[PDB]
This record gives sequence, structure tokens and C-alpha cells, in this order.
Amino acid sequence: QNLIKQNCELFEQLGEYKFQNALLVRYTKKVPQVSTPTLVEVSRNLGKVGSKCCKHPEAKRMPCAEDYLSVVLNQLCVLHEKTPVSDRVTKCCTESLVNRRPCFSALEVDETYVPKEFNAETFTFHADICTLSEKERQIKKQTALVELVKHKPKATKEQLKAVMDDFAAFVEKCCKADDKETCFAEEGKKLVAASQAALG
Ligand SMILES: Cc1ccc(SCCNc2ccc(S(=O)(=O)NC(=O)c3ccc(-c4ccc(F)cc4)cc3)cc2[N+](=O)[O-])c(C)c1
Repeated sequence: QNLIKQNCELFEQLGEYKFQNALLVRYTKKVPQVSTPTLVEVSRNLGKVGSKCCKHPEAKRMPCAEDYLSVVLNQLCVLHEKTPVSDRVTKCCTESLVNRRPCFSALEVDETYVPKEFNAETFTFHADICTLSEKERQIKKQTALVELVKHKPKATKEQLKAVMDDFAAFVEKCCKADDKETCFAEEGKKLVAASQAALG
């Protein structure tokens, strides 16, 4: 049961957004090839959910979470049905009742990533990213790193932290100039030009 507390204490130690950074890499790797928005659908909720439970003792801690915990799963039942993706997760999408959770929890990492996306032309930044709806930044500023995982899982957290400081600056100028529109493209491409070559 402690497994639940470990996250409860960690959630407060880090936060709501950061906490997702970890769960994300875990959820993403857990079910590869399940679309980005999807993983965020539940992830974004699970993370923010931490706020729903943070005041009552261990006694009312779990119970307070069970509320959404039971709701989410119930939603995935029909939700997943609409999205016929995956296998091990799909085949075990509709059981004979009484063995829905067990079949899920019992299931471990699969990493059965057969397909891939080599579309470099796609994916853009655009200026709207820092003009049309600021709140959007919440989701926008997150998938960028996720893409790197899908393209090549297994990253260096120690090194990632470093870039986190440099990224804070990039975004700053990214939207704080007269001709930011061109910068987003020019500057946005430059970064890709250096990465395309190599990283180390
Ligand atoms: C249609 C579809 C398919 C996949 C996905 S991505 C997420 C895959 N689903 C998933 C993954 C792991 C676990 S798990 O490993 O058994 N549970 C956890 O990892 C877990 C982590 C943290 C907490 C936690 C609880 C309380 C708290 F305060 C903090 C953390 C609880 C459970 C459970 C599910 N699930 O039920 O769908 C999508 C999106 C759609």
C-alpha cells in the first residue's frame, strides 16, 4: 500500500507539473504507440489529481483518490473502445468482470514499439504558441521533450536538468522581439540543425 504514499509525498515534494514529468516517461514507455494526446489525457489528470488529495490523513487519503481512480478507469472502458490501438492493453480492455484490474496491474512493461514516425517536415512552433491562449503553454511546453522519447527512449535526466535552465532563456526571446515570427523559424531551425548533426 505504501506505493500510494510514496507518490503522495513525492507529489508535494516536487509539485503537480514536475510529478508528471516522471509519470509521463513511465506511462509513455509502458504503452508505446498510444498517441501523445492520449497519454496526456490521463496523465494530465493523474498529476493534477494530486491537488484533490492533500489535507486529510492516510485514512481519508486513499478514499478521496478512489473517487477519480474509479471514475478514470470507468471512462477508459468506453474511451479505449473508440480508440482501437495497442494490443496487450486492447485485448484486455473488456474482461469477464472481477478480473479487469488484476489483468492490468499484473501486466508489466511490453515495449512492443513496432511502428515509428520519421516525419521531420511535420511538427512546428509557430508564433501563436506564445500569443494565442497562454494557458495552452501548459500542454504545449511539454510534448517537445516527449517527442524525443518516442523517437529514441532512454534519456539522461542529469543532462536534461541542465538544458532546463537554457530552455528558460530560449522561450524568453522566442517571444519578445519586433520580428519574433521570423525568429521562431530561423532560431527554431538552427537548434534542429545542430541536433541533426549529433549530440556529443
Ligand atoms: C486507451 C489508453 C491507453 C493507454 C494510455 S497511457 C496510460 C496507461 N494506463 C495505465 C498505466 C499504468 C497504470 S499503473 O501502473 O497500474 N498505476 C500507476 O502507475 C499509478 C501511479 C501513480 C498513482 C498515484 C496515486 C495517488 C497519488 F496521490 C499519486 C499517484 C496511482 C497509480 C495504470 C494504467 N491504467 O489504469 O490505465 C491512455 C492514456 C489511454
